[PDB]
Amino acid sequence: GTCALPSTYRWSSTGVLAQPKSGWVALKDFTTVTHNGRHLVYGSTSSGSSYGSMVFSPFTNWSDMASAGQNAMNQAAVAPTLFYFAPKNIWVLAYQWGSWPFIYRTSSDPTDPNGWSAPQPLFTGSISGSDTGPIDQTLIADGQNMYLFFAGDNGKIYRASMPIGNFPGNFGSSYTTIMSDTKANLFEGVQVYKVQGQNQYLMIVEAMGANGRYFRSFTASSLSGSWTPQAASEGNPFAGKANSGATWTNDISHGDLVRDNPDQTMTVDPCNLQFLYQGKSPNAGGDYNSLPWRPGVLTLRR
Ligand SMILES: O[C@@H]1[C@@H](O)[C@H](O[C@@H]2CO[C@@H](O[C@@H]3CO[C@@H](O)[C@H](O)[C@H]3O)[C@H](O)[C@H]2O)OC[C@H]1O
Ligand SMILES: [Ca+2]
Ligand SMILES: [Cl-]
Repeated sequence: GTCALPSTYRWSSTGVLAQPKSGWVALKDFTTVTHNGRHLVYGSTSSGSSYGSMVFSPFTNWSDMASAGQNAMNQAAVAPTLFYFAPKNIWVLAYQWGSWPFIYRTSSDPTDPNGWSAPQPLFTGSISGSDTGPIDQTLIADGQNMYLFFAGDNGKIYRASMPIGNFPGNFGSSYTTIMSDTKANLFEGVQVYKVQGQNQYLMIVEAMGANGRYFRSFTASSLSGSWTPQAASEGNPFAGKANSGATWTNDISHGDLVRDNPDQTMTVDPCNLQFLYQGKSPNAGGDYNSLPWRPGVLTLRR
C-alpha cells in the first residue's frame, strides 16, 4: 500500500537521455508530468550566450527521450514549473526572467510550446545579499493554500502563500525567509512535494559540494511548518555523486521528481520515486553558462 521515504537514499541511473538540438549547448532545469500516459518535459535551454526554454514532444519511455522532438518556446520561460491547476481546469507554466522576477502563463494544451497565454506577474519582491535575485521558483498547494518557494544563490530559502481561491494570481512583493545557511548548503534548484500516503512534505535543495552539485532533503508535516534535515550532507545526500549510481556525471543538478499526478499538489509516490535531473561530463569546464548539461533519470532502489 503505502511506502515511507528512506533515511538513506540509493539510486540507479540512466545514461545521458538526450542531446540538445542544433544551436543549443545544454538542456536544463527540467519540470515534468505524465500527460495522457506520456512524459511531458519542459526545460531551460542554453546557446551559451543566453537561456531559453523548450518542451520535448511527448514520449512514453525515458529510453525514447533521445528521439523526441525538441520544440523551442518563442518566448523564454527559464527554469519552468509545469502543473495542472484542477480548481480552474487550467495548466500553469511558471518561470523566471521577463517583466517581473517570477512570471506565469496558462494553457489548455501544455504540449504546445507556443499555446501559452500572455505572461502575468507571479512575484514582484526583492531579496538582499543575492547576485541573482529570486531564482528557481516552485509552486505547491495543499487543500487550502497555494505556496511559492524560491532560492537566491545565497544560502536562503524563501516562501510566500495565498489562499488557493486567489490562484492563479500574483503573490506580490511579500515573502518569508524560512531557511538560512551557507551559500554552498542552500544554493538553488529548490523543489517541494507531497509524499503520497504520508502526512509529510519533501523539500530538496541543490547544494554545491566538494565533488559536484548535489541535493539535500528536508521534511515537514505542513507546508507552512518547519523543515527538518533528512538526507542533508554530501556524504549522505538526497541525490549526489555519493549515491546516484551515475557514471557519466559527478553532478546531480536542477530537475524534478517524476510526478504521475500532474496537479498542483506536486504529489510523489515514495514506492516508485524517480528523479529527472541535469548532469554533465566531469571533464567539461569553462564558463558556467556554456556547460553541456544533459537530462538523466534516477530510480530509487528499494
Ligand atoms: O547569466 C546569469 C547566470 O549566470 C546566473 O546563473 C547562476 C550563475 O552562477 C551559478 O553558480 C556558479 C556555478 O559555478 C561556481 O563556481 C560559482 O561559484 C557559482 O556562483 C548558478 O548555478 C547559476 O544559477 O543567474 C543570473 C543570470 O543573469
Ligand atoms: Ca525548478
Ligand atoms: Cl508564507
